[PDB]
Amino acid sequence: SMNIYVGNLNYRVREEDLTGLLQQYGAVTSARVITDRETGRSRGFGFVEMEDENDARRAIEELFDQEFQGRKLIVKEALERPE
Ligand SMILES: [Ca+2]
Repeated sequence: SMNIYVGNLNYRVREEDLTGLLQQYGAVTSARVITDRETGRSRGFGFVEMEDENDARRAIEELFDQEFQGRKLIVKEALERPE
């Protein structure tokens, strides 16, 4: 497994958009956009879990520094952490 941090996101980026992006490289088991507790609105970052570490590292290597919906991605291995 690998937990992937995705950040500097267009605030319109949804969980399904993150899954859509990362599932191109391998199986995705979880996708979460972190939101403001009161407004419920995206804070511009989230986490995607992929079942295969090798596919996750591949996704990070390909996606590094690419723009997504008008903003340069932050895409990096995250600390494995429960929700
Ligand atoms: Ca690990």
